[PDB]
Amino acid sequence: VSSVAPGKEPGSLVCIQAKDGKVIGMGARVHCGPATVLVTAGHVLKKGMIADLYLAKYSVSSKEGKRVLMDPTWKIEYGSLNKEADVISVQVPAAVWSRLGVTAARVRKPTVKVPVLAYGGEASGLLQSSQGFATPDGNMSVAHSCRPGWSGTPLYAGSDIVAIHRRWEDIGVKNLATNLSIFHANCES
Repeated sequence: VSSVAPGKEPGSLVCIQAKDGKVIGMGARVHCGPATVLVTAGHVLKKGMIADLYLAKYSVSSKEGKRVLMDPTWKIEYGSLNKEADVISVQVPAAVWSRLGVTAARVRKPTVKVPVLAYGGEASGLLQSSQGFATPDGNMSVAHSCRPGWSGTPLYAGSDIVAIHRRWEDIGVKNLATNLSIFHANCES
């Protein structure tokens, strides 16, 4: 488990913070057909129905975190709050991403066994990463050695994304992540 230098995480990665700064989940901007969407975990987004969630990302110029208030009425495209703990996506205005310097990533459907990095942590400027693999036959995982704020964070193959982190398994420090292949094919129509 490595400690990533400030602002050296993928350009598509965002923290999802509470009003006080508590990092409760992560997300990413992704290309979805002709637009982009925030993609995250359903259970992270549910929390913004009763309180103010904030999209945040570390600024290089300013040398500190920046945030923008999320609007619960931004339209959810893929997924559902009501009855699902799967992946969920949101039409975030491009103006929000522009303010946050977030660039959008692509969904790769891995061809061969490939290394993957997942990111999370306690502030936008103090993130950590975790290693593992993505194999075409189903299974994609990172391994933590020896936390719910990682919820919704992607598994990156370079700057492309292949899966989304649900949670960590009950002891063993292995990831259980949603394969983004149903998401992609939905996006691509």
